[PDB]
Order: sequence, then structure tokens, then C-alpha cells
Amino acid sequence: NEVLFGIASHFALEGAVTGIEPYGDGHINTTYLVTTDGPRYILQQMNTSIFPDTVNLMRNVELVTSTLKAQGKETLDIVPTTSGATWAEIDGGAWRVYKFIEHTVSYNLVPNPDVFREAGSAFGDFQNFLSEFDASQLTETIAHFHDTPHRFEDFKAALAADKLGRAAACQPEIDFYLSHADQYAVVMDGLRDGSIPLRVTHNDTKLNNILMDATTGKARAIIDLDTIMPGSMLFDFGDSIRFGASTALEDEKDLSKVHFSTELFRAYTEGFVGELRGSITAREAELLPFSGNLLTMECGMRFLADYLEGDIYFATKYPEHNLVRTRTQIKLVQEMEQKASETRAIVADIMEAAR
Ligand SMILES: Nc1ncnc2c1ncn2[C@@H]1O[C@H](COP(=O)(O)OP(=O)(O)O)[C@@H](O)[C@H]1O
Ligand SMILES: [Mg+2]
Ligand SMILES: [Mg+2]
Repeated sequence: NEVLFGIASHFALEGAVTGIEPYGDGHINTTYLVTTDGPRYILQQMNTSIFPDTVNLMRNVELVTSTLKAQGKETLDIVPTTSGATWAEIDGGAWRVYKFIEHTVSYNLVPNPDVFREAGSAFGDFQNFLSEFDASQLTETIAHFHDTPHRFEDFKAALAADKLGRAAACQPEIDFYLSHADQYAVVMDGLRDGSIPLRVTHNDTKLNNILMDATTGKARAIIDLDTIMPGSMLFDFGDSIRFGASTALEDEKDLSKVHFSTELFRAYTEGFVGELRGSITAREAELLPFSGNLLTMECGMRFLADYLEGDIYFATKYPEHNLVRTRTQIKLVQEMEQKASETRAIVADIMEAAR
């Protein structure tokens, strides 16, 4: 608190500081709530282990937030250092301040389809108002993040190495990913040849990062912009479907409880396409369902790769944790495959309705 107040003094706060306490349930940044005799603020110590290049990350954040503010859209509002920087290095730490976005609630899992539709609307609105932004200006904060062919090379490397001798125990899981190999390059290929628009991508579309109004329930702002990068909005949509349209937790051991919900798929798509109708392309719309397949397979192969490497990337609570996780992702992709007729119809219906 002595140090915290000291850190706070580096920033152009518009109220005398009266308190500073840890805040929120995030686990990458170290997050504090700053109270003043006036407005409130978010103060964060950035994760420089994961994000060593703070200058480039804050440049990305500044570019996107500025575009939104210029257009009168609510977003993260950086509070500058006394020197006019967007962040400060203090005693071997990287710190930044945002205005506290007031009067919101957020979720840690999808409670129901209405909330999921509103999550869809939030990112559709995010995409819509960045549709004119030159996404290529953004640096790749985590290289190859949703480059599924790259992830598959990582997976194959982990399989070849088989450092723990675990491959013997997951042949069906391995064969699932090997057999789908010709599917991984669909979105990367479209970006490279222009058939799929290069857009801003958020890359952590979990609901924790979507603030909704505390009274109306309506989407308010997208936060947690650390992983903002160029890519396809399909990377974001696909991932939201992966975690959000599942009837189960990511590590559900009972696979009979794991299903791909077309109701939740419809809900997100209604919200998302409803805000992005004027910008979304024919090829994009066509790939909405498959984007769910793609990002789910990417995530699943990463879990299985981690299992084979001795669980070095994802936290685990028991020895087979990553294998259990890879299994839910496999189950979800199989249902998405089997429901392709339905989801295609859902998208087509939603597209025409939005007009
Ligand atoms: N500008 C802000 N206004 C209000 N709440 C915020 C703001 N920034 C972050 N939060 C809250 O702090 C939590 C963690 O912050 P976030 O930037 O998502 O960190 P992490 O990268 O660790 O997830 C969020 O889940 C959100 O509830
Ligand atoms: Mg977050
Ligand atoms: Mg984050």
C-alpha cells in the first residue's frame, strides 16, 4: 500500500488517492482497484514474462482504443503517466492505469442463451467499429497464436518426441488430430489470398472480458486487450463457440454430459451477426460454423500436445488433466461435424434476417 500509492503517483489521476486494493478474478495481470476523492481507476502490473515487449503491446492497445474513442464507443481509456506515457516502468515492473468502467457486471461462464447472445453482440459491435481499421498496423504480440497449421506442427513435434511415453495411452486422441490434418489451413489460406478479410482480433473472448451493464444487462465494453492482434474475426468467433456453446466444462470427465449446443450457437450468432451484418462477407459467413470446428481442434491439439510434453503450458490438477481436456474438445468437434446441416441453416437464417 505504501508501494502501491507510490506507483499510483506516477499517473495523472484526477482525484487524490484514498485507497488501493487487489481486484477482480484475472490471473495474467496483477489487478488493483484504485479509489480517489473522485473517480475510480484500474491499476495493473503487466505480465512481462508472457508479454516481454510492453512497448509494442501498449502501442497495439493505444491504436485500437483510440479508434473506438474517436467514434464515441466505450472502451479501455488509458490514464497516462505524469510524463505522458501510456505506461510506466517502476522498480523492474511494468504498470498501467485504466479508467474504471463503472456500473457493470460480468460472467465467468455462460449462464444462459440471452447472456451469450449479448456476448455475441459485444464482439460483433467490437468488430463492426474496427472494420475500417487497418489491422496490419498491429504487431503479433504472441506469434502464431491462432495459426492452426503452426499449432499442429507443434503437436506433431510433441508427438514425435513422446517424452513421457504417453502416446501409447492416447492413440485414438492422436489419430483424431492426425486424421483432420487437411482441415487446419482453411482460415490461414483465406487470409493469405484475400478471400478472408484481415481484421483486428481479440484472442481472449472469455466472458470475463466482456462488461455488461449492471442494470440493463446490455453489452458495455470489451476489456483485457493484451492479446489484440491481426487475424480473422473467425479466430474469435470460433473460440467463443468452443467454450461458450458447450453444455459442459472444459475438463468434464463424463463425456455423456459434453455436447455442442445449437441453441447457444444460434444465440451467439444472432448477437454477433446482428451487429456485424453490414461488414461480414459471404466467405466469412460461410465459415462461421467451421470456425467453431477449427478453434476447438486447435485448442484440443494444444491440450494433447501439452499432455505428451509433461504438462508444461497449462495448469493441471491431476496427471491426466490435459487428456481429459483434449477429450471434451474432440467430443465437441464431432458434434459440430454432425450438426453441420443445422448450423449452416442457422447462419443462413440469421444472415437474411439481419438483412
Ligand atoms: N477498465 C476496467 N474497468 C473495470 N473493470 C476492469 C477494467 N479492467 C479490468 N477490469 C476487471 O479486472 C479483471 C481482470 O482484468 P483483465 O484486464 O481481464 O486481466 P487479465 O489479463 O489478468 O485477465 C477483469 O476480469 C475485469 O473484471
Ligand atoms: Mg481478463
Ligand atoms: Mg488477459
